[PDB]
Amino acid sequence: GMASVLSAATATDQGPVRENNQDACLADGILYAVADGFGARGHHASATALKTLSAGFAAAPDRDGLLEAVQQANLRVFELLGDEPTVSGTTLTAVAVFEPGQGGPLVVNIGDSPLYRIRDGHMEQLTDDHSVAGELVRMGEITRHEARWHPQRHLLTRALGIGPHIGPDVFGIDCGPGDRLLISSDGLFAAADEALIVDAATSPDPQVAVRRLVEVANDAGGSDNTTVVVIDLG
Ligand SMILES: [Cl-]
Ligand SMILES: [Mg+2]
Ligand SMILES: [Mg+2]
Ligand SMILES: [Mg+2]
Ligand SMILES: [Mg+2]
Ligand SMILES: [Mn+2]
Repeated sequence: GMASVLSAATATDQGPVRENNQDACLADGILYAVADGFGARGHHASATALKTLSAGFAAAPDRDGLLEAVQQANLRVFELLGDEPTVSGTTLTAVAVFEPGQGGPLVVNIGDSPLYRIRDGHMEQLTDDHSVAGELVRMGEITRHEARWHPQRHLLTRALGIGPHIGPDVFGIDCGPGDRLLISSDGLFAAADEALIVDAATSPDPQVAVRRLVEVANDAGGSDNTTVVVIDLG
């Protein structure tokens, strides 16, 4: 029989516009994550968040430990960056592909770096975006497609590292053998045709998929950093 995780891949692309790649990603064991930093020290925010997340999860690799690790990541980023004259911080979306005995696969997310499930050729977003546009989706006022073009898409309503308390979303992931999970920064959906994103995201080899995903985003203009983590489930 097959393992729960068959394989995983990551890619990140600065793009031709941004002067820094302030995204970060993690793929290690059953833990996968993307962090999209913002502000003058957004690179520091996303890298520190993932370093802290990784260490905390390793110390306690269960649901409560993951949640604790996210809390510790928040506090560490805020302790390091909170006295700056402008605000820097990061999104964080973390997936732990737990076995059923540990409650099954789990997502913890803050900000707007979505988790998607790819199943039978369809790609759908499982997480809510904590942005002005994303809150309008959560309120049932606009569609996710509409949110891509909303003029305040870029303004976050929740972020890691900006204050001492955070309330991430936490939920099980309804997935199973043959599904693919994708974690992405918001750069992926900045501009490109959705069909071509899906074409890339369904590439059978996950290492091809991640390269094609960031190429699609770059070819469309590369206005933002794009980072993707693909996980194939068995
Ligand atoms: Cl480029
Ligand atoms: Mg450049
Ligand atoms: Mg960013
Ligand atoms: Mg953004
Ligand atoms: Mg964006
Ligand atoms: Mn971004």
